[PDB]
Amino acid sequence: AILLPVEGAQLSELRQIPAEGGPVLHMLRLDSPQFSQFGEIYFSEVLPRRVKAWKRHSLMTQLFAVPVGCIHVVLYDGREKSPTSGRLAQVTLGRPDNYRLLRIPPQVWYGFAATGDTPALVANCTDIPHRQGESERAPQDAPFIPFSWAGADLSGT
Amino acid sequence: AILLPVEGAQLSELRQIPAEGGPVLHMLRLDSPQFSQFGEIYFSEVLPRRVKAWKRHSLMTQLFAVPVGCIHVVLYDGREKSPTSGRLAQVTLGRPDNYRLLRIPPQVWYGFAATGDTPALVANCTDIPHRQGESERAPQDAPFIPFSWAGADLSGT
Repeated sequence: AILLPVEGAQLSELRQIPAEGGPVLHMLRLDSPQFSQFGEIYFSEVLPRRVKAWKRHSLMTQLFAVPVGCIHVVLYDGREKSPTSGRLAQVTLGRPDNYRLLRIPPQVWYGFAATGDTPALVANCTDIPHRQGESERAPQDAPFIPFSWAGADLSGT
Repeated sequence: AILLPVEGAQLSELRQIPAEGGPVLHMLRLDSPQFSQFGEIYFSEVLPRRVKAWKRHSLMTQLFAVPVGCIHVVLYDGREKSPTSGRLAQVTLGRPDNYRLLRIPPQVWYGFAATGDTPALVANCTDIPHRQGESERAPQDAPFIPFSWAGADLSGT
């Protein structure tokens, strides 16, 4: 796994198995080094050039895969006691050259947007299920999160 | 959950949460009545009008969701001692009116194909991870499995 400029954030390879009719795309196994605990599996559709930002969880860890389309993810370390406090991590997720698993640790702000001209499908396998009050949001232009979505290049070009 | 003409095969509702940028699509939680055990989560892309058939597992149970596109699934009960031995179950999976979770029990043959003119993305959350020798295949035209994919209407119309 590749470490990112935000402490605890990791990027790992996901296998695409070629097959007639279309490929098989891995995500996570019980024995995967990246697997910890099963909480929930859900999907998030992101229409092209649309932004979903910003989110933060108190305890939950995210495991993102993007089997359809392409997204730009931005991570912001708001953890006061983190050795990478105040830093950003920017990652591109999607086929065919960026099909990886992104680990987002708790208390790290995240946002993402679909690039190009077709929708993205983000899959998330979380370690705990969704529960009221365990997560926090901020407007996508929150001035305390040092990244401008309005300024982002979502052309995918 | 809706029972199907093949014993043990079930169909359950999956929530689509509306949201700006695109909806959130549920699949499975730890407390879901349909959850048993976490083995693996993978995806299968099916190009339009393409068929992936036939498969059978000795112990494994399948939990299919189709968050992108649309597929036609056919189930065939080859279990000699099943009260629905020899029967077929046909199901349509996909948004927006057929976004459900399909449970395929072990030792039931399955096949599926993408309808329409855009690809499908099938998600599968299995109770055990993939392992050599635990599954079996048959050509998509196997004459012992009483369904003709060649004759199927995959227009999606």
